[PDB]
Amino acid sequence: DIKVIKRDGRMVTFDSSKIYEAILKASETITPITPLIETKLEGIANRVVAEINDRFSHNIKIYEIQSIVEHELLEANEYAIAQEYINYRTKRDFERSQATDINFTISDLYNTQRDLTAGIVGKSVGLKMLPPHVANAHQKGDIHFHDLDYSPYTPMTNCCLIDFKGMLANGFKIGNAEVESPKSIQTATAQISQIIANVASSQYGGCTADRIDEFLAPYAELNYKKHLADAKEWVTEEKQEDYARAKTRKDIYDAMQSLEYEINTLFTSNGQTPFTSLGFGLGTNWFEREIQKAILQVRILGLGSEHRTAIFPKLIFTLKRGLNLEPNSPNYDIKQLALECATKRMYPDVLSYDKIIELTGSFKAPMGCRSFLQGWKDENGVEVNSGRMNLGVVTLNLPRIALESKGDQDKFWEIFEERMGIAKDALVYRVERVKEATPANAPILYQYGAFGQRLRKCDSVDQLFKHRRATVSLGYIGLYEVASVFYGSDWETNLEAKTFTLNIVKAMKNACESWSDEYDYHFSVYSTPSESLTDRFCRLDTEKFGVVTDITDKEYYTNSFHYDVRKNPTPFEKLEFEKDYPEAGATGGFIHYCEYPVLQQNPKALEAVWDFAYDRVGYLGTNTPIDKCYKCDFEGDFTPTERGFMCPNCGNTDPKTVDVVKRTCGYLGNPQARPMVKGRHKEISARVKHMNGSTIKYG
Amino acid sequence: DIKVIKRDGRMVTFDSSKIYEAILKASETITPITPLIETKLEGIANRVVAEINDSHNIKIYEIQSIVEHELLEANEYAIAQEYINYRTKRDFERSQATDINFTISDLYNTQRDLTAGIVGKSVGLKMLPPHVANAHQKGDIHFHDLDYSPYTPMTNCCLIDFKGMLANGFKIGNAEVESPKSIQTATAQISQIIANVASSQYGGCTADRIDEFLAPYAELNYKKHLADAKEWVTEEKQEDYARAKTRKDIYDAMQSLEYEINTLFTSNGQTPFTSLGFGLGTNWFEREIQKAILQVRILGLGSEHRTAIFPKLIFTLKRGLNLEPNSPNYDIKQLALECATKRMYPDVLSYDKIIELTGSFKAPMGCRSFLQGWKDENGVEVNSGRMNLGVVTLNLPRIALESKGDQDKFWEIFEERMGIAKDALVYRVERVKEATPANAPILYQYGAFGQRLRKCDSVDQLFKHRRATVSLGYIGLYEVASVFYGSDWETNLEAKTFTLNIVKAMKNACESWSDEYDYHFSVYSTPSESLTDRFCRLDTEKFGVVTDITDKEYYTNSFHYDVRKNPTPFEKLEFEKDYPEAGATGGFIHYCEYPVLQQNPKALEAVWDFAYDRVGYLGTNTPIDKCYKCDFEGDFTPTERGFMCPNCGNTDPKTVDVVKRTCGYLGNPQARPMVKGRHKEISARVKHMNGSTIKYGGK
Ligand SMILES: Nc1ncnc2c1ncn2[C@@H]1O[C@H](COP(=O)(O)OP(=O)(O)OP(=O)(O)O)[C@@H](O)[C@H]1O
Ligand SMILES: Nc1ncnc2c1ncn2[C@@H]1O[C@H](COP(=O)(O)OP(=O)(O)OP(=O)(O)O)[C@@H](O)[C@H]1O
Ligand SMILES: Nc1ncnc2c1ncn2[C@@H]1O[C@H](COP(=O)(O)OP(=O)(O)OP(=O)(O)O)[C@@H](O)[C@H]1O
Ligand SMILES: Nc1ncnc2c1ncn2[C@@H]1O[C@H](COP(=O)(O)OP(=O)(O)OP(=O)(O)O)[C@@H](O)[C@H]1O
Ligand SMILES: Cc1cn([C@H]2C[C@H](O)[C@@H](COP(=O)(O)OP(=O)(O)OP(=O)(O)O)O2)c(=O)[nH]c1=O
Ligand SMILES: Cc1cn([C@H]2C[C@H](O)[C@@H](COP(=O)(O)OP(=O)(O)OP(=O)(O)O)O2)c(=O)[nH]c1=O
Ligand SMILES: [Mg+2]
Ligand SMILES: [Mg+2]
Ligand SMILES: [Mg+2]
Ligand SMILES: [Mg+2]
Ligand SMILES: [Zn+2]
Repeated sequence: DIKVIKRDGRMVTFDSSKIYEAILKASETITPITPLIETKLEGIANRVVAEINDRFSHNIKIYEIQSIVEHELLEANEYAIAQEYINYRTKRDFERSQATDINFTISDLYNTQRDLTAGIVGKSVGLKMLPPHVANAHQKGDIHFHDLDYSPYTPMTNCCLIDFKGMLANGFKIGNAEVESPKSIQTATAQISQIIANVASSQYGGCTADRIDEFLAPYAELNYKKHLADAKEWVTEEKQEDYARAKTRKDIYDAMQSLEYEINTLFTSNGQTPFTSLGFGLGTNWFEREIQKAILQVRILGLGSEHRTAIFPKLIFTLKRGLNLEPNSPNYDIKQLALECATKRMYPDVLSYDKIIELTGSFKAPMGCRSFLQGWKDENGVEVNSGRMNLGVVTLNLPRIALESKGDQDKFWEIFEERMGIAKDALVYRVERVKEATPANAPILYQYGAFGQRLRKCDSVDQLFKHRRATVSLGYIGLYEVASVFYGSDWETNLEAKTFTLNIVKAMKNACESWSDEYDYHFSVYSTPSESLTDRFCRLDTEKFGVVTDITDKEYYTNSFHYDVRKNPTPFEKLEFEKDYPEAGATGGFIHYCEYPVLQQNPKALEAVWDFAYDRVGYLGTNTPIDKCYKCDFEGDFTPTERGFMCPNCGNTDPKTVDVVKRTCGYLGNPQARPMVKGRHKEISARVKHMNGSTIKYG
Repeated sequence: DIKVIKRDGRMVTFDSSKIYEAILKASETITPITPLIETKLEGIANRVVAEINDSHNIKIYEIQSIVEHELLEANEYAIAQEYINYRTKRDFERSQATDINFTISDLYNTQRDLTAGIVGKSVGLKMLPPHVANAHQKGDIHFHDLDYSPYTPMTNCCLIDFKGMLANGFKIGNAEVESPKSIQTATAQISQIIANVASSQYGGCTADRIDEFLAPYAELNYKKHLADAKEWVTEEKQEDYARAKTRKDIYDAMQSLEYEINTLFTSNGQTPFTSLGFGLGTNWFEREIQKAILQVRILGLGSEHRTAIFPKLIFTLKRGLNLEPNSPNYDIKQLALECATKRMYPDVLSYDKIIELTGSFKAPMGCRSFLQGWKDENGVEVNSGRMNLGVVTLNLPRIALESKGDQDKFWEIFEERMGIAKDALVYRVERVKEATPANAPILYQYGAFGQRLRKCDSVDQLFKHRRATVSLGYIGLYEVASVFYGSDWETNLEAKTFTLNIVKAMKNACESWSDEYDYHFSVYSTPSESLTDRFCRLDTEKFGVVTDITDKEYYTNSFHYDVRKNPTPFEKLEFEKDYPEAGATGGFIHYCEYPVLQQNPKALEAVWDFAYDRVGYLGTNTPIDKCYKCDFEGDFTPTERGFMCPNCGNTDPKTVDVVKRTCGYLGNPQARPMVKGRHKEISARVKHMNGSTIKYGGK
């Protein structure tokens, strides 16, 4: 009946076990278990709760709780405990409040240090600006806020899928100069790259060009018409048209080449390359087919004189039955080319047109690392898919919720509901803070139709995202460790644990549905990728809960809901087992990786896996061993070590001569020039092949 | 011969006047000036110096203690305690510079650029040697761009060896790319190269003789077109066709470059300063490239044909090539003249005058920073591939005010400040030498500075033997001349001898320093980035209003003629030709304002020809403003903080186009309004040839 107000302000519940555990840790800090002490501590714990429910009756602040516990335990003739209690209190408070911009950092790039310092000062200011309880929980790692380096210090926006059709149809303004529709395809891709540059400068997330072929076809047609007019002017009467064709094809290639190099040599205010993506696969006429062929060709040819594989843009390849799925369909050549590209380089992904439409709500290329949106017919009734955004994400700790329960389901749900309360508060604060961005502040995104509509300076920014137009995502991770700590390491054979995971995901989805219906903004459960947050998550978890079996001894946390990477099942059963996790209602973001051996000579196996996977689950990623050592000339996979990689034959590790690329985030990266955290390193080292076969290509 | 160590590190000579002045000033704040009181203070100061002379190397804290004790013995409390409190107030303000600075329309990327700048400035001020730090903060000198340096070992500007990169290939981001095969790829490579260079140096960037090194790639493109037309067109017009096609291609390539400069936004968020130099076209391809660049500049940017504020265009005039009407390049100069009267750019550079002034001809880097003739160990002259290392500006007008109309003490204090500046230069170059090539591999170990280095080797080997340069700046020759020899000193000859003596002493000091430290130090005329604002504000606060010195709330830039009176351009040039030839060689430019020169560029041609033999660098300031609401061309009336059309009055940047030359690069005030230290000087700029400044009214 009584309720407790907290240092933060959350009307948390009241219990008697937590105080006991607190005194036990306090006593163990210096004194050993000492069964006498261990047993006597129950006595003064019960004395403390007796004091609180006899003296106070309704609303207790933390202040009096602290005073009562110290006053009562002092008389236990146990000064070696009270002093340590106050010691821990003061040391924490000092360490928590010693998080100001006075932080000292007294072989890397130059702009990266400046942006690192800017991010540090932004983090300090933001943590000083956040609401109390959410900030406290983030500091203890109960929930992981996202991108403190940019938000909420500034009204940033996470990731938006640009509407290039509106740009290239109506024109826009960049820097000092406005632009009119392009008159060719080379200029078209050039200004597409420029828009990518400016948008990525004015945000902190992804940049996805959806259905590039469909909106790039008319400009290729314009180029072909111009070339045909020139041919009529000069070329002979017998073979004009062919000329155009051939020349047009070359132009297409040229244009795409520019793109493949323009956004590869592009660094924002952050020294890190912005995360981008391209999508294609809905081509009917000749021009779209040629543009897809050109994109795949420039990808497979590689970059540089050393034929090094490319990292960006992210490439997807939508697959639609009756268009590019079967040998009879008039696109099998495009699928063959894309499949060869897949077996040679770790790209592209696939989009199951029919099943993604059925499950997600419509057909929308993965905006950013993995966040899919939701269908949204507009005011006029026409569905709009280009111009949406994502106001933010934030990870909510599942495994700590599980492991704090200590083998009880009933406690799990109440801690879950409380966390969700904190997550709701954080979500509301983030969207409200974003809602305070003047359009004139960043005209590239608002004032000139980046999000699909053009708004005057005097207008506000709510009109762009209201009525479930924008999305805010809430995130989860660890499903496997939750199920393992609750039902044992090997739980996939049984069904009760799987129903447990399905039920908890369903509860999350229902909570997001209620929130979305209440606040009018769309809220979706979203499988947050582990770029480097998994290392901080694991480190805080092992600092708080020690070392436990199979949950933390791996120094990393299994991303989202994927199978345990230590296990090696066939891909078929992997998709069969995972097909229901996002189907149940977790469609916010998903990515299924099936591990291969080197199939450059046998990409037919990859083809079979992709086909079978059409009806099971939409997204699909491929991990083929494609690294290479330039000095000794070797291709295949590299044996991981302790804090890097090395080629099994020699051992050269200098990135100047060895190209290794691993699917570290949802987007792959180079673990040689940008040494990531220890956790991702260990997790990559643990990944186990998922299809038996040869790996080494040429020693 | 008594030595006193100053507060920080200076061993300045001792005097008794400053002691009186200090006591008099300490009396002024409360006690009003009266002959009795000032005579009392003089007696006290005489007592103080008597006590001082009552072993010869005294500290400063001792002097402060002495003055406190004697002022107390003078049986007056107000002045002494006020002096002490002024000392505490200043010291608290001297220490108030800490990251804690709270900065709690301003586009997203900026705010963090500004915060990083303030943090770097605070760290650098706390880092650099003490005495020059005090000199800088007190306004004695100005250290340039304290935000970027010496927090990071940056560099000012350079002539990137575009020839070396485009010949032997280079690595950018993740791709090691070899030489191009077409002019479009060549200019795309140039744009990417400069974009990635600008993220590794604070100051400007430039490329010289662009056509001269771009000719072979134009030839390659023409060869490819001819080969492809060998079988695809009739035998008679084949060659002709190629020509036409190649011409258009060249235009296209250059077009791309222009826009690819406008869309550059580094971590600073302000477009990097960038200059292009050409004019040595001999064969057909270089002529075509020059024509293309001039055409793409006159045609403007965007559908609104708004002028390009960037990049800088420098056109070199050579006798016997593009000067006489019979010369083989007069049409190129006609296009250049039309471009110069329709838009601000380009500027000029006489071959003979420049090669005589600074050894060997080379386009300036940055705003106006020039170089000196250099030869390497192999006796081969090279200009592209050498770099600057930043400037620090002196303050002549402060010295003039401190002289109190006395010539003899002026040179003593000037020598003192000169030594301070030497210490500053030495520290800056030493700090730069502490960098490592791996910091910015593009800028150092991939040809951007000429020689290609290795990781294991340092960078000093790229700077010794007077290859790099460390320029030292000056400002306000007119200010000191006006303070000394009256306001109207132009007709007088003695004052001219005096100011040229200042420049000569500066040159001699620079020459001695260069001979000693093995790095080419040079005199320099500082571009008014922000120096006018800060210098004028500090001088007005300290020395108060002075007629024709600070009442204009602006400081005359370098040696330039007075901006408040209008002589004929020919006589301006004949008066100004003495300054750079006398030794002011490190950087210069001669502004020459004209009315609307449309429908008659003959006056512009005449002044250019007249300025060939006299000076090296000259710029034109014809009014080019335009307003779109009422369709007006001409000039805009300055106002308290901006500009507007004299007919209607609209002033927003979205519909007006006002451009006025500041610090070399044009810049548009409506986009980014400069501080009110320059805006009061551009308003004070007076047309320098009679004629209408309007071109067309609207309604
Ligand atoms: N559920 C609970 N209700 C009330 N008091 C509790 C509960 N759990 C622990 N306590 C008591 O709260 C005391 C305060 O812990 P602490 O000093 O961290 O304060 P706090 O308000 O919890 O601050 P924080 O949120 O930063 O942890 C503990 O020493 C313990 O005795
Ligand atoms: N060595 C120790 N380790 C853990 N806790 C200790 C130790 N020594 C004393 N303590 C006390 O036990 C408390 C346990 O931490 P905490 O504040 O998180 O607990 P709680 O308040 O019950 O948790 P919550 O804040 O989530 O309600 C410390 O805040 C401190 O008061
Ligand atoms: N030329 C001089 N030589 C010696 N003492 C001087 C001279 N000029 C002024 N002083 C005395 O030095 C005293 C100390 O001045 P102040 O408190 O500014 O210290 P400082 O060493 O000059 O520091 P800073 O260099 O930062 O101004 C003055 O009050 C004045 O009496
Ligand atoms: N109102 C006032 N204005 C100026 N100086 C004052 C005032 N009141 C007291 N003073 C004293 O007079 C000093 C004059 O400035 P400062 O100390 O820089 O003189 P200085 O030592 O002669 O110059 P420098 O440090 O450049 O050699 C102040 O630092 C302070 O000690
Ligand atoms: C090269 C380039 C062009 N543009 C813009 C400028 C124009 O508004 C626009 C259309 O450019 P283009 O398609 O080049 O059109 P154009 O009018 O020059 O005609 P042509 O077909 O003869 O070339 O693209 C950019 O915005 N950025 C760039 O980098
Ligand atoms: C388009 C582009 C190319 N490049 C580089 C890649 C290559 O190393 C180099 C030459 O490009 P290209 O001359 O286009 O090379 P290519 O092999 O495609 O030949 P062709 O044009 O005859 O089909 O330019 C950049 O560095 N940046 C760019 O934006
Ligand atoms: Mg607590
Ligand atoms: Mg090519
Ligand atoms: Mg002083
Ligand atoms: Mg064009
Ligand atoms: Zn090897």
